Amino acid sequence: SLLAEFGDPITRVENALQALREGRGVLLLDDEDRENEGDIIYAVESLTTAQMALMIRECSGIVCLCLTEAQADRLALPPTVSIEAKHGVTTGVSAQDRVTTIKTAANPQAKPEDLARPGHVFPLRARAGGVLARRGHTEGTVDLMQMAGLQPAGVLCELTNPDGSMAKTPEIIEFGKLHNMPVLTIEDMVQYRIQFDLK
Amino acid sequence: LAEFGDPITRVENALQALREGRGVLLLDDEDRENEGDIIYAVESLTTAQMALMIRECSGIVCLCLTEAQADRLALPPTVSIEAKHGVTTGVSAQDRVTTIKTAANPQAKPEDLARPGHVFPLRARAGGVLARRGHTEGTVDLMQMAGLQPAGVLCELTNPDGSMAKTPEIIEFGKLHNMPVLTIEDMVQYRIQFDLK
Repeated sequence: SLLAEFGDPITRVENALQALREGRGVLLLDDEDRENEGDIIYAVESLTTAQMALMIRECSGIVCLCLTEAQADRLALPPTVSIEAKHGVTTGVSAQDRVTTIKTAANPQAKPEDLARPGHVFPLRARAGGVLARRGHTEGTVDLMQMAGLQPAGVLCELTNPDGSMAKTPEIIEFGKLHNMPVLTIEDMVQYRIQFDLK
Repeated sequence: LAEFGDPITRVENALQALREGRGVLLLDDEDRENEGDIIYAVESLTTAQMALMIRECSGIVCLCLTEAQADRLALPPTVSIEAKHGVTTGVSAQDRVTTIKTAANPQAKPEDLARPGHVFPLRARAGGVLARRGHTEGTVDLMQMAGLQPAGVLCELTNPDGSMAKTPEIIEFGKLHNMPVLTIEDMVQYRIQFDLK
């Protein structure tokens, strides 16, 4: 309903995947309900300091790194977890330092000793099966990267209005227009995967 | 930094701002490379103050507690907490304030909080900055020195480009927002001048 003007569910997914392939962000909701809160999602593959600075300044600041089970295992993460790059940072909290931690953690060549614990980035493991197993934003983030053909890691953070209230669907739509970020839902992603990923 | 006064004045002005319900900015010492934090008293914390921290700071807002209060909450001797009641998704400015008030309540019980959550509590060492020169200790000490509920919130100030605000930029922010700036060293010197028998 509230998103129909922006394409049917599969079209909304396709537009989001293309934005990610072009290095741009997307906005993710559970479904079309007017009371949902939403997250900015960026691909790790193309993540820049400027994107992270925007995410921190527009969102809750509790930036989460969504990883596959295999990648989290590579880092020896437990099966709140927080991480910092051991090298290449100063105090860890700046936009640039968080990007360094994120790239270090998501690198398929990473070793546990590349990271210190605790830190300022919060990694989360996506369940096997993605949104077809668990309709979480962690699964949504990793699935979008895989569906787009990108490094299977993304960052997410909750969009927060300047007055401190959380952006709901109507305010998410307006942010997506202001920043040219496609809006899609987990429900849309399920519909896409049921159509294209099943025998 | 001396635009904020001599070191004793810097402490007195910070204490008075907190008594008035306003925030302050804290650095380790006068060195130009230090990065600074906004501090607010829990006793007077508002949604608008929390909203400012989320807009201006890292967003990883920490709640600094006494050892006694952390023991009352059964916190471990990253920890995150959420109010069990009175919140929705926990992340809005209002919900974080609810969690903070619930956690800092002198009559709190462990089950008043869920874990994990969106507020990050830290235990101040007994003795405050005279035992450990951390910003957690600085926060709790300021509240005690000001005669307030001994709990405060802390978050690292950013610059508009996403870098962290260092001393020169902290000084300019304090002027713009009428927030006193002080250092841990200022606090140590003050407490040794005035807090010892």
